[PDB]
Amino acid sequence: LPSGIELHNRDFLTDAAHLPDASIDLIVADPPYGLGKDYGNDSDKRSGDDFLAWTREWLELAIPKLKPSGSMYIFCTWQYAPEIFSFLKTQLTMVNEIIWDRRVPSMGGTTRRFTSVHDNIGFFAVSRAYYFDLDPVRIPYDADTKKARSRKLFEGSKWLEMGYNPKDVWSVSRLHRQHAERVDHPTQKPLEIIERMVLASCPPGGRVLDPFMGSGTTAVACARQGRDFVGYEINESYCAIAHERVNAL
Amino acid sequence: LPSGIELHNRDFLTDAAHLPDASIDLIVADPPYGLGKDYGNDSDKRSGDDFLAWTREWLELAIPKLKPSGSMYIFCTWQYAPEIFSFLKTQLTMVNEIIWDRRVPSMGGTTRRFTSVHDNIGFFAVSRAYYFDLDPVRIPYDADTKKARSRKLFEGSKWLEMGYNPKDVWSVSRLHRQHAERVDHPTQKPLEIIERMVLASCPPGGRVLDPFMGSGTTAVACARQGRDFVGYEINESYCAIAHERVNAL
DNA sequence: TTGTAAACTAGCCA
DNA sequence: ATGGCTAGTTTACA
DNA sequence: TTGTAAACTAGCCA
DNA sequence: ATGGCTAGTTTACA
Ligand SMILES: Nc1ncnc2c1ncn2[C@@H]1O[C@H](C[C@@H](N)CC[C@H](N)C(=O)O)[C@@H](O)[C@H]1O
Ligand SMILES: Nc1ncnc2c1ncn2[C@@H]1O[C@H](C[C@@H](N)CC[C@H](N)C(=O)O)[C@@H](O)[C@H]1O
Repeated sequence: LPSGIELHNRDFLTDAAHLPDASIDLIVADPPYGLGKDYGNDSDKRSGDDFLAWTREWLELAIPKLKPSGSMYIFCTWQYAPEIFSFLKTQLTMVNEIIWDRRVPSMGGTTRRFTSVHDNIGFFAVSRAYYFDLDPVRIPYDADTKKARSRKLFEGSKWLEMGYNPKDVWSVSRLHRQHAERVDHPTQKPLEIIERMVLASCPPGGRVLDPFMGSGTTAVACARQGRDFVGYEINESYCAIAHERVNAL
Repeated sequence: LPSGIELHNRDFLTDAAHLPDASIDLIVADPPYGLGKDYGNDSDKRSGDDFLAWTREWLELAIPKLKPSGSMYIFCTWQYAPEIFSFLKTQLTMVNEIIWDRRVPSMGGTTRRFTSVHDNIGFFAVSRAYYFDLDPVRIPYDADTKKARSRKLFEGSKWLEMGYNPKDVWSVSRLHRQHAERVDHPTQKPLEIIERMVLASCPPGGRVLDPFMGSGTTAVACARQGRDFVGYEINESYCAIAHERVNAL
């Protein structure tokens, strides 16, 4: 693996003390949602107050590892987002709530509620002096859309010439099983949304921590974009896929 | 004023006793977000624990008006949604977190966070037997998309033939000032999303309560779909606009 | 054009 | 306090 | 084709 | 403690 890519097949809650405090620039956290998925383990088989008690345990181990300029993105479901975000507001300050629109809805067969098509991403910061660089994540227009948005009043603006803010709603399809990026992990996140978080909230060459890296999407996003990565995954098969993914760029 | 459609220029919190308990099928609440808007009053000038205390007060008066099959939609901002939704889960059951993608982002000039393009709507129910009808709110395909979505496995299914679930993310654009639906209210909500709430969670002939009706968007929806309405608005100017919007049907 | 899986069925009845 | 019936659920990748 | 407003700037300094 | 000044922010209505 490259220099700052550290892939650890260890339980994060047992091996976090090994990680030095105030040593991480960004935490990309995609922990189990509490939704009953199979990760080769029972991490997602926890529910209710037991899941919320576990979430706080790992968070109180990860927050100290954050530099005074560090930030943190946390994925969760709406079923536990209000409580998770309420706790993290007493430990950090919330900069954004990012809604990942997965375009493809969750299946099941219900007709008594609207279908799940969104995950909740909480953007928190340690202090008001958090590192945020928008320019590498600006989305530039194409020729046609730039012509449709340009006015004499807007001419010369950075949103029109360089690119606009991704906003707090990111419409990106989930990865199909046959998608080129897809690997053998049940909850693989698109590289597009993870790379955006690293390029905007981790200073170039800084260290990013994925307490639960799964298949190493945050590692790939840190290999390219030149950022340092520390990742923990209990599953060995997942840790393997992670290496292969970082050993193919 | 049509029958069943009831408009009041009063404070909801003081006139709550006038509303019989367990008499309302659906509460469509668009309360002040706590963002500093000017409705001719200072109701949106409350903040922090002052706003959440007032939110929990009106919610404690509005909840016992829901009959056992009742439901409630409440708009808010991500800055207070975790706290608001955490309190309501202690009183009611959360069925859904609907994200309104307003398509058009909020303005200001920031480059230190992602821009706001979404409001949070909470779908809470009093009990597990809440009324919910999806057929009136199913979105039928057009000739081109149904051709792209149709497979022999899906042929005959309600979603492909009748229409799909609108999902928990609603991409409806905010109303431009020059839009023909736009009236002189600072935060008018599109009738498309209010009618969806009324058609899915209120039976025809049922009663809808809007404690902060504003320009009367819910009054217009209840009138056009055969639902009874009760609304409150401290601003007489907005109350007037609410009258014209209903009487123009 | 088409097969097919993707973080988030549920209400009855027994 | 608990299963197992049912009708039932979208999009976009290859 | 073009003007224009829409629930959610932010740090600095005289 | 307080404006004011700055560089700065998108779509889709008409
Ligand atoms: N204590 C733990 N330490 C490290 N990893 C864990 C722990 N508990 C669960 N995990 C793993 O955390 C992962 C959570 C996943 N949602 C990560 C997905 C990852 N972002 C991906 O794109 O593949 C699962 O694969 C679990 O096996
Ligand atoms: N105690 C109160 N009682 C009744 N109305 C109030 C109260 N406080 C604030 N309001 C009004 O509630 C409204 C909140 C608005 N978001 C309503 C918008 C409304 N949904 C519309 O589509 O026009 C404002 O117009 C307030 O003037």
